[PDB]
Amino acid sequence: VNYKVFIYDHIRQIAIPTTNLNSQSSLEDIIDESTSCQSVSTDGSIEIDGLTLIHNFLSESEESKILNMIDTVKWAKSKSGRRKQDYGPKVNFKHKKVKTDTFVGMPEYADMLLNKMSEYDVKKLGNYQPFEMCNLEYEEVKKSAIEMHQDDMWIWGNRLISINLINGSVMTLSNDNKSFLCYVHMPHRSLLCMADECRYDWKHGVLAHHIRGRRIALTMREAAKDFAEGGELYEKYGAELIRLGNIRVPLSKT
Repeated sequence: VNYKVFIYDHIRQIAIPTTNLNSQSSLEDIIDESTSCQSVSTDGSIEIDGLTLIHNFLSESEESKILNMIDTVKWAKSKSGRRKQDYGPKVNFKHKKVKTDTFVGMPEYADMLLNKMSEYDVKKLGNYQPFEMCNLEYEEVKKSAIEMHQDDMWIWGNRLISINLINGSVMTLSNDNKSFLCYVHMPHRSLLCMADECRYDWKHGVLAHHIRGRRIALTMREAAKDFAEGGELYEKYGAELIRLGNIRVPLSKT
């Protein structure tokens, strides 16, 4: 609460400070601020490192094909009212232990999604090797939410990709040391990449009140430098994870 609040201007990729917004601010006010911020001046602006939001990343046709494949696959129970579908290794983060027995491969839609990411930006989202692609489902009735946190950096890489599917939401990012809080409004069919400062310096979260109806987030993760070639864990675990990630599970009826 005792922190500066900023709203993200996608057009200029800068965060503009506001006293109108607050910790408990409603989703509607944040969407309203996102439109109002473009008018506001650059004074107090911060630049987020590695935060990229792509509007209209997925066409309605592309979303529909992916959603039919996702809903055809079974949904698994998760903490925080969320539900999860995982296409990645099972890892004990505490003991640094990885099991690849349950990893049969990446989902079929990954090939289409990855190619599109490279077409927009080979530098920003290209050269991506998938390690875990997890689809997470949030329902307002279940008050689904993800608590504020920074994802593991041991096996997961710098770039974190979330695509909002059935509906959009607001990402809450907190830099506790500098006492700065930013709200990023993620619209329907939007890709958010959190990396660099957002991945480590900032923490990522989605609040329960920012969830309206049902939303599915197509989370994608990449190989950590250690698991990749030139790393200690590549031979023991990484090489298999790269091959298994290359494999594509058939999820579409033709």
